[PDB]
This record gives sequence, C-alpha cells and structure tokens, in this order.
Amino acid sequence: NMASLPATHELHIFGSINGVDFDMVGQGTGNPNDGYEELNLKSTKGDLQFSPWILVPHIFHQYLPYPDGMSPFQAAMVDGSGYQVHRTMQFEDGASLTVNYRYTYEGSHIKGEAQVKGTGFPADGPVMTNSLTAADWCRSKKTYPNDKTIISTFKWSYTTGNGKRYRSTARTTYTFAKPMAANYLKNQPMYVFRKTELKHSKTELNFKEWQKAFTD
Ligand SMILES: [Cl-]
Repeated sequence: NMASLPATHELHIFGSINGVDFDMVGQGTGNPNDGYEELNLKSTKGDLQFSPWILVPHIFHQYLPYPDGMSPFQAAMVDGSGYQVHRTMQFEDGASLTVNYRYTYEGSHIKGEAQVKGTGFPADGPVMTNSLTAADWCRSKKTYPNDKTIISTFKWSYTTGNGKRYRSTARTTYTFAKPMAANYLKNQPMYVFRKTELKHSKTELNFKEWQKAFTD
C-alpha cells in the first residue's frame, strides 16, 4: 500500500467564529509511516479577527499509522471507501465549536473540506483577543461502538500570553462507508498522543502535527 497511502494534501477550511465568516485554503504534506503533517493556509477573506489557534487541532488521520499496520483511516483511504468526520468542542467559558469534514482522494493526494461553526466566545476572552500562544500535548481515546463508527474523546488545553490555560473537551465521530476490519474492533480502546505547532500572521499560518498511537 506504500503508493496508495497519502503523501500530500490540501485543506479548505471555512465557516464562522461568533457569526463572522472566514475562509482559508492551502497545501500540505505528511508522512503516513510516522504521523507527521505540515500545512500552510492563507485567508481568502482578509485578516482573521480571532486567534488562528482556534483552528487547531481541526486543521487528516489518513497520516496516522497504527502500531501493527494501517489505521482504519488509512485502510478506508487506500480502498477508496472513505469516512466522514464530525467534531464538537465545548469550552470552559461556555463556547462551542463544531466542524464537519469531507475528503476526496487523487492517488496519494488528499483534498479536505472542513466546515466550522464557533459560537459564544466572550469578546474580552483569549480567542477573540488573539491571546492564545501554544497547545498542550493531548491524549485521545478511540472506541468502536459498531463496525462503521469510531468515537474519539479528549481534553484540550491552550496556553495564553498571560500564562493561563484555556481548556475544552472534545468528542469526534467517524462514520465509515464499509465495515472496519475485525482486528480494530477487538483491539480497543486505542490511544493517541499528539502535539501541534502553529506559527501565524493575520492572513497566513504554518501548522505541524505529530501523532503516535498506542494500546498497553
Ligand atoms: Cl480526533
């Protein structure tokens, strides 16, 4: 499957944060043997009026291998059957952010479409005042309640400029067109440690992600 696993990708991520529209597009690459991703995005609607960190972690688990071979995400890309994704994040200050994903594949190139709705961020808070500066390591837990569904949960924390943490909880649901292989369903839960990096201006960002799946 080396030729059918992903090597390059692009993302169109769009929607609104507090009812204000944004839209970004750009190109990336990654390594499906070790989880790595890197992505450049540029705004198509002018300066971003909120912290670009709010788009992290949302800005391609097709790059995630499992400990003993392909992940289900990889398997579903390689056989063309695919999957869809929905995530909800609920923040300590009562805000929410939803995102849904659809993908298409052209050989080893992935095209992603991510539709975002962020609601209820306080005007004064670190999102709307562009005061987020980093994100903690994050441990995700994946369970498989049936042969076509993965549920992933995690707690998330950003660091802010004034040394506070800004916390949220997330639940992600994956819907597979074809049943997942039996070994995945037997070997649950699966955990994944990830780390993200972001450098940004008001119009452009450079993102990186590292991922490592494990049981015990
Ligand atoms: Cl996830």
